Amino acid sequence: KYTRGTVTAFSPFDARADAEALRKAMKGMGTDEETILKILTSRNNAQRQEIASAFKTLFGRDLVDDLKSELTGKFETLMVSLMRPARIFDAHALKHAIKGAGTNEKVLTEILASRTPAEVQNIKQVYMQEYEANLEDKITGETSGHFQRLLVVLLQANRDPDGRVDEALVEKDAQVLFRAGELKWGTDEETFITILGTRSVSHLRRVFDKYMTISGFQIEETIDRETSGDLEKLLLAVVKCIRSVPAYFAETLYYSMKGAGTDDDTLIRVMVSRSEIDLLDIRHEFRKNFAKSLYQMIQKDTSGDYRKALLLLCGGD
Ligand SMILES: [Zn+2]
Ligand SMILES: [Zn+2]
Repeated sequence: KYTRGTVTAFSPFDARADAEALRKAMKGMGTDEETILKILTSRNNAQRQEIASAFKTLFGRDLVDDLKSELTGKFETLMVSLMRPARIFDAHALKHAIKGAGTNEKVLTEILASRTPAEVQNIKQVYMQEYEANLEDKITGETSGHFQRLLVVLLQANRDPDGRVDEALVEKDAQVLFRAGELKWGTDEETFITILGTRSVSHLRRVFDKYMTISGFQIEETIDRETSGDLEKLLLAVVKCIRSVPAYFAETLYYSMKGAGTDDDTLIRVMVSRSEIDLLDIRHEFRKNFAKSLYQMIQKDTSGDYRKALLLLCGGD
């Protein structure tokens, strides 16, 4: 339900003033990252668009082009993302994820498993308007099997809305799932895809709790964390998001920095795409579910301008 983001409109807003600052910072002989990141992070997406607008109206130049022309590395990637209109992010994220050789079966999961129905019907529309193609097809072209079917079920954005309680059905679903969730999720997929894919959230939250009574343990148990295939990966992403989306992203952020190296891509995708929706909740979850500070982690795992930004989007100290 209701959640807080980390980025909220800036006041007193002045696109033009902001536009010249960025220009001044980028123009001339040197590049003043400090100012740029202090501006893009404290200004929300709807404001970066206006800033971008003023920027051109005053200089005949293209703000985003100009940013890509002066910035580099991750700080560049971060900065350019926070600028990407909030309306095409997923569509664009999805395009560069199904484009060319090698398919990001993970970005497809994250997005299609976390976005809302309104948000998804939007993705589909954007993808056509901007790229002039069909997300479904472009999806069914790089996907196959039950994985694809589940991916497609989600794409429809027709999950059953929340409502009264059908105790009968909750027992039915729990059981039905359980059997197939003991067969290592390989026997009769069509049916658990239907249940996990379309039932209301309030309903599934409930099937989860009963299935806990039928098997003696949670459902995320049956599915191997890292191992398994894209389906299990998606089955697991669906369940996580039904329970608590913020919990889902805090876990994704956790694994993004834990271990060998750091999956900066995801870190950048998560931190941005959530900045104005639930990042402030994700932050609270992280701690509660990991006995560790999300901020301090980003703090101790990155550096430079790249870091200064992130830590702000993270909510500062
Ligand atoms: Zn691109
Ligand atoms: Zn708390």
